[PDB]
Amino acid sequence: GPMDASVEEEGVRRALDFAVGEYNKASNDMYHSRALQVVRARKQIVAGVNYFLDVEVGRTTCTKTQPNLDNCPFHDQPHLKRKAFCSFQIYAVPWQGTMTLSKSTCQDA
Amino acid sequence: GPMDASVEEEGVRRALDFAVGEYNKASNDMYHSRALQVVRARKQIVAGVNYFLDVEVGRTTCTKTQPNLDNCPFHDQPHLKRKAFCSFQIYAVPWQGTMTLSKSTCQDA
Repeated sequence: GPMDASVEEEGVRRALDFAVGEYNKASNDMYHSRALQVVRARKQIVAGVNYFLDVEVGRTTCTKTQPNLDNCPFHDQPHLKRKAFCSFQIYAVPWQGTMTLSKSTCQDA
Repeated sequence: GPMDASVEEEGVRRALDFAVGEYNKASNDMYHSRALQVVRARKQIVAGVNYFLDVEVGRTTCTKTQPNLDNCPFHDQPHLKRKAFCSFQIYAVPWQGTMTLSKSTCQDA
């Protein structure tokens, strides 16, 4: 994984100032806090794949608690059916075999 | 930016099943929802740099609302001083000039 990097390095210093900026902004403290000591600084290049999916999604008549969900019929009754257009952004790191849902938003159709 | 990708492609299908999985888990709905139609599927390789910073952070006597904060003296009074060891993880995409704080946790020292 990650490897040691000098704090003198512009990237490491920029990231430190930034993190301490965010820590400060998120705090409920009226006092400014700042670094006493940097105990360790490491860094790692990462590549990944973003998928950007525009998908219409529809409500089915199966409950989440039952078998064979992936070709289950959509509701057709007046106040039961629901359809939305969703935008999903998925960040995959394939050597790791992981996926994260970075972004998710829908509008009723 | 991103480029069109067939839904037949194992990566695109895996990401779709995953997103719809998450959408379902996050919902308050007892019914299963599923894709009616995939309107678009695009994908983009991204590289970035994670910085992993272990930093002791100390409370200063300046307020957030005043000048010259970065060599301001630490509190020394009994119930005013505070010190913590923090772990920050910063995700940088340097062509874009952005940084995000992916992870942030501290323990009082």
